[PDB]
Amino acid sequence: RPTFYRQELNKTIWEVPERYQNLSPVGGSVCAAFDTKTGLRVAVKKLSRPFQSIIHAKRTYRELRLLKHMKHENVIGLLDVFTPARSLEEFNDVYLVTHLMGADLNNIVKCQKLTDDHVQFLIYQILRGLKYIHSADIIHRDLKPSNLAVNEDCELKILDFGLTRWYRAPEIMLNWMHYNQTVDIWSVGCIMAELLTGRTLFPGTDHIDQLKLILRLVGTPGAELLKKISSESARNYIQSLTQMPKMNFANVFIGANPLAVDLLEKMLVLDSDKRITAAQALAHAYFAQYHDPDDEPVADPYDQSFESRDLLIDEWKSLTYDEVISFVPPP
Ligand SMILES: O=C(NCc1ccccn1)c1ccc(Oc2ccccc2)cc1
Ligand SMILES: CCCCCCCCO[C@H]1O[C@@H](CO)[C@@H](O)[C@H](O)[C@@H]1O
Repeated sequence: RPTFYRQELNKTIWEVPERYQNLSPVGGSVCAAFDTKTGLRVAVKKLSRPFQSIIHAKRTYRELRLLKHMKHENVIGLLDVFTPARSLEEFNDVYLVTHLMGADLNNIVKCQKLTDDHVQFLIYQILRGLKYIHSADIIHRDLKPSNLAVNEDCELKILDFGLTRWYRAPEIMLNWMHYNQTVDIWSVGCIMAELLTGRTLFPGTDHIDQLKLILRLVGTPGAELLKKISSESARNYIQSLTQMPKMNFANVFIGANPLAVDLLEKMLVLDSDKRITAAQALAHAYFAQYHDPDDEPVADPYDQSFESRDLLIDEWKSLTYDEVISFVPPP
């Protein structure tokens, strides 16, 4: 056990090892810090109320398990995980540490008007990280520019997976019974469109508005999609929405690389069964200059059987404690 010093960052008490100096809030709570062990800037996240409820306890365990499993260049991974506690009894706080990239994609789009090459590299990396995430049978579920950290060389890492409404898949704007991994592809589509235009694709004011804007672009469900709607009332709620014809993306994203438009058409399909997968997208001609089938790795099997179980708070906290102790830092 290293030396743990205390500090106060905005009404919040922070107890971390001495290797972590210069804590600075960046906004659980997160603080930027200097790792005197590597000389690099890191992001330290202190979970709020880790074990306040069963749901909170399970979520804490979930996040720790996820982060400990992710080992990919384009996915946030764990540099360290610690707790001031010295035993299971005092165990009450969880701190996670990872690379601090510099900025998020949201900030990059604000100022800089990205070139086609930029959007190729950026989207390529997101898909490369996604292929890895999806290979572990994990769904991000909330991909958006603020969840994408980028460094000075525009290298990217995906944050907060497996845990605005502008990038959410239409099926997840409805409580459609069990969605697949392509909900993440829909999000990538929305992100790509925005990196290309500099404008939000579907900037809905609220829930209803969001769906209306999506339908104006991709049109109302065709016959083939309708045939798969098991719910009768949901089937009418669809047709009750103004009939919208599918827009030709070429006429929407004027001046964009034709291959970019083609890819967007394959990601922004209303029917999730017809959406391009991450692996397929990586082989699309749009990424010819970045694609390397021998350098787009997949993950080791991820045991997530814990998701189906209902345990007591102390049980979830004990399991979380076990994961903290069993942690082996990167090379
Ligand atoms: O680089 C990040 N964002 C880009 C960024 C914003 C401001 C200054 C420097 N870098 C970042 C990394 C980790 C974060 O939270 C954590 C997630 C998992 C584990 C530990 C922290 C939050 C932001
Ligand atoms: C109705 C218009 C807005 C919602 C369109 C959602 C289209 C979803 O598309 C798909 O979703 C998956 C289930 O989640 C598939 O299994 C379904 O069969 C369906 O094809």
